[PDB]
Amino acid sequence: MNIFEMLRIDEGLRLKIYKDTEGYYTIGIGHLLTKSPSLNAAKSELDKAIGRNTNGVITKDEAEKLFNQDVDAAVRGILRNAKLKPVYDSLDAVRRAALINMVFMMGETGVAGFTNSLRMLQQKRWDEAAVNLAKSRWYNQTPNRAKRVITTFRTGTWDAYK
Ligand SMILES: [Cl-]
Repeated sequence: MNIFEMLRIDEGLRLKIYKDTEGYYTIGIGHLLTKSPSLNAAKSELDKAIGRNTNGVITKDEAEKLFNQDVDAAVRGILRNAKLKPVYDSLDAVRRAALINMVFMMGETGVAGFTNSLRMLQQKRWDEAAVNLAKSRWYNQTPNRAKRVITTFRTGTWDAYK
């Protein structure tokens, strides 16, 4: 298992524009297009992202291209953030993936707000971190996914995903 597989599992693949859990326009493997309620606006963002007139539909290759970009940007985002980098640096390979997952989903800013959790992860206080991460809107709104990521942080294994 690896980060790509993990997120493919968590986000699924949709080749037509759809609304995510928050009701926002998205496509492919969890690629958010816009927070705007306008479908046209979404269609617009899509064409710009893909480079062609899509009419709201893309191919598997186009979706994976977006995915590659999105994973790369998240890693790079972590590495550039003062609050995140040190945490990431301190962790093992599996747990790093967990951190990437969260950032992909919520943005670096969002993740940087889990100060307490971050500190706990940095101290390798697994169980405490897991409990703290659960006290969040994130967990309450998307419990299944949140549980998998949390288990990953708690155990340092891919069990949640097998
Ligand atoms: Cl979920």
